[PDB]
Amino acid sequence: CSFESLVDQRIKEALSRQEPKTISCTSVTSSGRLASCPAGMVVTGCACGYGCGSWDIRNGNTCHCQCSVMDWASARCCRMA
Amino acid sequence: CSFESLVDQRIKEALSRQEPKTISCTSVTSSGRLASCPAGMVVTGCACGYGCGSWDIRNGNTCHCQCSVMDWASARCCRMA
Amino acid sequence: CSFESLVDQRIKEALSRQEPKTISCTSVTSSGRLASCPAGMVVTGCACGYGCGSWDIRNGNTCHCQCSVMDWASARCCRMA
Ligand SMILES: [Pt+2]
Ligand SMILES: [Pt+2]
Ligand SMILES: [Pt+2]
Repeated sequence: CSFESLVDQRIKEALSRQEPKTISCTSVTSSGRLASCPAGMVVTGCACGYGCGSWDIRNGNTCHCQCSVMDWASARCCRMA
Repeated sequence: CSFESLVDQRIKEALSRQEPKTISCTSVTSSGRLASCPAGMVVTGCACGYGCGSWDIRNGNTCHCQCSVMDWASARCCRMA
Repeated sequence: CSFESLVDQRIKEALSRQEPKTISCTSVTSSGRLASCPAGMVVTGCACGYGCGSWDIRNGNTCHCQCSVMDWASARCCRMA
């Protein structure tokens, strides 16, 4: 019983039924030193062959993987789904 | 002043009342070569003993450290909160 | 066409016009064995020199590369933008 009230509980309806956003991650492995995430995704980490924990991210999407010898690199990607 | 408008001033009032969620991360550390984020959390990266930077993710939430010898693993775990 | 609806045709259509939230990430690199994210960011992982997979995160913001000889260290940092 009130005009500006109906409008509010009306919102606490839709507001309370939009399902909320969440993180989804996936991995991309590639041969060599470079492994890139798809556009629309951030790189949160890199893994690397030869037990190589030295890596660096290039163009904000690619895992450069940086030791004497490198079979494969890998890029963890995340984003809001 | 217009039958709509007042409505938008109502949405765009107590909508600025919404408290935006933020990333919250945490680590999980286990002996051997596996470490899992509790479900509801994604895995963003892994760490391994023996300076082992070769890992891979198994079953969407599990850090698998993968060098020959291996004593602990940690998963880095993030969630919206 | 009916006057509970006139309302949500604004609600469920300023939600879509809103400001959809997004992840951003970035690396911080420092000589030594430590590296720190700025405030407002979660650490999603670390890199190390001499190829370390072994690292841990302290005080919620500091990559501690934890091998023995240690060049440099890296943190990966993320926030909602
Ligand atoms: Pt994607
Ligand atoms: Pt959790
Ligand atoms: Pt920042």
